[PDB]
Amino acid sequence: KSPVPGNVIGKGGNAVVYEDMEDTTKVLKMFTISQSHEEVTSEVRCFNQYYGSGSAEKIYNDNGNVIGIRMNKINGESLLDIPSLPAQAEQAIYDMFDRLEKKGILFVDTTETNVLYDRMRNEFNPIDISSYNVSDISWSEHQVMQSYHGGKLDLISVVLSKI
Amino acid sequence: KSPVPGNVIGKGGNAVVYEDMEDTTKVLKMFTISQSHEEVTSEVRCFNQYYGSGSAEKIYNDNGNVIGIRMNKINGESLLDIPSLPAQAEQAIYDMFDRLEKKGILFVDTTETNVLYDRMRNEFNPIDISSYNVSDISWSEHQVMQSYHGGKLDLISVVLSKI
Repeated sequence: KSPVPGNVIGKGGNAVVYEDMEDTTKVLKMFTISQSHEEVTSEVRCFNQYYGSGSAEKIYNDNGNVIGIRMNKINGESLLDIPSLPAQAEQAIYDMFDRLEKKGILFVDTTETNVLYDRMRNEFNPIDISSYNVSDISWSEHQVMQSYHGGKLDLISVVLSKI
Repeated sequence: KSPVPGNVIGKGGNAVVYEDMEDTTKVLKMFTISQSHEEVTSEVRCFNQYYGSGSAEKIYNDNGNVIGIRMNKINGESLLDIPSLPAQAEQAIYDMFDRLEKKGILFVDTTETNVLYDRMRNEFNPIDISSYNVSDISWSEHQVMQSYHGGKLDLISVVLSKI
């Protein structure tokens, strides 16, 4: 039943992403510490909403607790390592945001590190997808739109700088 | 009483880090979605354990839930943007790991983007500190040591490459 991790693909403050040795088209995001239900649910939801139903599923242990997420290995190379981009990439980045916005996702982590560019298909693929969330208690609409807009223009400006 | 965010300093899958306009020596890590008690507790613990008691405190809403963390603004420039390092930096990176290991922290996120280098003091300062954790729920000692070691050698090799 268990997941079978291969080499390390990525790292974050809460998980380590390994290859799935059982399936070359998937990766295993294994959490290093217990996550909230809302956060794990949202991560899966957002990923499936962007990449399609079946792109991410929770991984459970025998106790029925969530230990990670099995998700599609995303195509592309890290935008960090791509000093130069073709002109048609401008449209590609707008396309990415358009798609996220239709799904109602207000993409949070707009840093270059969190996006891959597939030069062969001219597409930008976000890696860790999460959304801003309005709560009468933490985030207001205004706060959210302001931060969302700032991040989007930022990532766009980064893309425009590489053309 | 509220936290007063300034400009954006950083972004992640679960939070946005803003300047604290009330205190130049602090930053506000505001979570975009609810976090588990263990994870937020572990984050504050690790941060205080590395940088000293009082380096990080939780920020609460009226419901008594945690909406973010107020923490010391760390000195240094992002290692990503530093193409070249002096020779004495080799010792500095080993110093960082020594210090984390004494405190019992098995630093997880060893990527360059998660570390700052203070060239003036020749020090490496980790940003998002979290530790591997052995659990009957998922991670074995062997799994943990193997991944911990890999990350450490990886970050070290990055540092050595810039010298």
